[PDB]
Amino acid sequence: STPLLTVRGSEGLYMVNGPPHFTESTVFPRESGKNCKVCIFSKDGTLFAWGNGEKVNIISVTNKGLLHSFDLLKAVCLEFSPKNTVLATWQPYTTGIPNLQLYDVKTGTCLKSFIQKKMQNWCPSWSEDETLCARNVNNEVHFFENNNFNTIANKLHLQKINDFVLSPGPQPYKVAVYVPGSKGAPSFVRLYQYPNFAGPHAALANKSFFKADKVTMLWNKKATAVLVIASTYGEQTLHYIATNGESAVVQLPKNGPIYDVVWNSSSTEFCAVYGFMPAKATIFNLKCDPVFDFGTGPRNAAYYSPHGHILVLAGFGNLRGQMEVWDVKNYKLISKPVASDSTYFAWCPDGEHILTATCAPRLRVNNGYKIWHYTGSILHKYDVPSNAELWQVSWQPFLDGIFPAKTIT
Repeated sequence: STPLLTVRGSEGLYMVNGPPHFTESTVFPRESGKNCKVCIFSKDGTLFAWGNGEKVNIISVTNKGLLHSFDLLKAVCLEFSPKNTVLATWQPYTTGIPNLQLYDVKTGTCLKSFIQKKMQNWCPSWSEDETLCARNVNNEVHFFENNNFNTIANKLHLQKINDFVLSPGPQPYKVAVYVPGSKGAPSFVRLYQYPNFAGPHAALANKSFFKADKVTMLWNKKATAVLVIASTYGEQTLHYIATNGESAVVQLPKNGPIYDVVWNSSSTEFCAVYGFMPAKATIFNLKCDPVFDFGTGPRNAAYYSPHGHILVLAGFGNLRGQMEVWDVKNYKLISKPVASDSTYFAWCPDGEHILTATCAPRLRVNNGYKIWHYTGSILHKYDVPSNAELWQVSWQPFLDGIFPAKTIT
């Protein structure tokens, strides 16, 4: 029942059984994976799509078998809709055929195509239940209901909207929208509940801030709050915006960059990694008060386990790859494993194992991956031969609530 790994590189695409076996998986024939430029699992990990730039294949991971071959589909990017109804595909716009193509997974027919010139945020945003699908079109948000893409159900027009995120979980869905503002005016993030956009008291919340080059909005799993990172790795501010209408600048008690901000899956805590090296890391509660301080370290990244019971404070990029593994139930350091030269980190959905990889193009030497236990043991590793590259390693995803949050003993 352990999550699979997909390994995509010059030696081709293959799958590996998860811990503790790490045997090559018969779910995926290596033969089918040459020159693989893109691959993705569905959110529930039951479907898998891959393309070589000439074609796209869809297989069932669970009910092993090819579902579709799209023999002329030159997809560069792929994403399934959250309940597996749709495979969204993107290729560069040329001339021009609509380049964003949504395929019905059951029938392999084309549900809808759109012009999507920018690769950034190319994919439509489904609600977790797929009852809602939104696109940022001409700086407005267009909403589609029930995968009916022939009629726009609702439009959100608010000056120019540059980005939006839908709240996760069940209905009613909320949306956070980022409005940069007119020249010389402050930016803001506003929260709405779909479809209540009209009237002077429609907005759940508003937080204004001085224009930034880059804004990231992060919902909590309970859809009660958004963290907003307003950024130019230097010069960021962190804003908290709650669906109850409370908003605040988060007070980070050390000058310098904000490297990372992540929610606990509990939705009542978040972690910020901040300040000129050595970076501070702090857990905050919904009052944006410090809950626990990790002091300082060689960190620029934070990763909660899916269950939110373990926190890794890691230093990747230009740092030496130290991963401080914290028990964040007991607030105890478990381990400080070192994943030198890592370009990629991901928790296993089991909340026990960790994938680190070194991939081209971010790094051209020492390509390979390691599977860790969070206690710092190396359970599995693979190094590519000198004449080979690794491009991607990823876990088979699983929906929350399938793997238990195993006690740290």
